[PDB]
Amino acid sequence: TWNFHQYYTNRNDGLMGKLVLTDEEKNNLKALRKIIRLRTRDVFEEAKGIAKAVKKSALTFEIIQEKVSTTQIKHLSDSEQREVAKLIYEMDDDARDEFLGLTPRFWTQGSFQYDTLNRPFQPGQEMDIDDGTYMPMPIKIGHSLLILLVDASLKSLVAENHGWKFEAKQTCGRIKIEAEKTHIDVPMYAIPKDEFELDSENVNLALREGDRKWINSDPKIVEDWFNDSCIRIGKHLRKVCRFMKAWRDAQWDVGGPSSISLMAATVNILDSVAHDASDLGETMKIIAKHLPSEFARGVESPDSTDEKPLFPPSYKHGPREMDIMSKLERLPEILSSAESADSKSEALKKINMAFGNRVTNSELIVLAKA
Ligand SMILES: Nc1nc2c(ncn2[C@@H]2O[C@H](COP(=O)(O)CP(=O)(O)OP(=O)(O)O)[C@@H](O)[C@H]2O)c(=O)[nH]1
Ligand SMILES: [Mg+2]
Ligand SMILES: [Mg+2]
Repeated sequence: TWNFHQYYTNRNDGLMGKLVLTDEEKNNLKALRKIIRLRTRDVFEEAKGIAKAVKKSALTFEIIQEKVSTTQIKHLSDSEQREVAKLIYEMDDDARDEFLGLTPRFWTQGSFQYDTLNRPFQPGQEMDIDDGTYMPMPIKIGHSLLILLVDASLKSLVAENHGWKFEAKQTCGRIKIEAEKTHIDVPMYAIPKDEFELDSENVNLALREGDRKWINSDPKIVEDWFNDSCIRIGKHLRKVCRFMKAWRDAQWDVGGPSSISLMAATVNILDSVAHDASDLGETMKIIAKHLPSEFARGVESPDSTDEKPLFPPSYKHGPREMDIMSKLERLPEILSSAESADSKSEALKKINMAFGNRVTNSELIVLAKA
């Protein structure tokens, strides 16, 4: 019988050592994020610079379009630029006044915010940094204008860098850097101006496509929920969540259960089942043992304003969810097979069936005390 605690927790050779980013990479992501923010604010200042000229005197739509064609907004399509000119020109004094006082704000969400960002494993997998852009508006400024300006910022940054690519997503604009295994998501929110924690009921997420242009979604709910869960459960929650995410990354090159569903399920389990934090191999064994049941009945979002769960119950499972249940069902067998191995190296080889050949030091495993 073996102990796998150091295998998990060692900050040099252990799984944690392989998953956590170095201060360098962390700073490279903060640098990329700062770049995106600076560009967004500059593009907004240029558009506001145009609109102030519109307010200061009647400017034909051609002139307004000539001014747009000289700003960073020139990195949009000709039709898109024309659209920006239209929306700026068709603004009534009121909306224009609310636009001239709009300075965008920024707040990061996701793994980079609550410290669960793993180093990617398989090719195609990249570091995900989600930096949300917030728009202090009353209650309103054009949804199309805002989306177009943030798109103009991102594309203006892509036009300055070899290897960068722009991708349009439903909830966000994205800048992809394949060569550096990195991508930055920029979701956009509308928030009450005067108020600007903050009343969730008014934090609206912008949608790119569909009949619905906005939907009430506050990321501070998930961030606070997970932080609270971390305080309540302990320091090991973040670790085992990192381990579960690494397992997901090792079993699927692309796809698998969402990180947030693994997080919610892991939290539920560590909230309802007794475990020992001084031994994360035992804890991981218990978690693996209880996860299939948690996913089978469905995983409800820690956000009650979500109509749909993070993972649906079994009677709705299709090929995808049945595949996820197959691997979730396969994990405990792997941890048990590794637990009862004949040698250190055999146990390593067996547990690396679950986390991949990332930990190579078999000396991190030890014989369990009596
Ligand atoms: N209320 C909800 N918010 C969500 C949901 N899915 C994602 N999000 C929000 O998007 C944020 C980031 O989403 P991601 O897909 O990148 C999950 P996360 O970054 O934590 O994991 P990794 O990026 O894979 O390391 C997350 O913190 C949430 O605030 C959801 O189903 N419900
Ligand atoms: Mg993220
Ligand atoms: Mg993302």
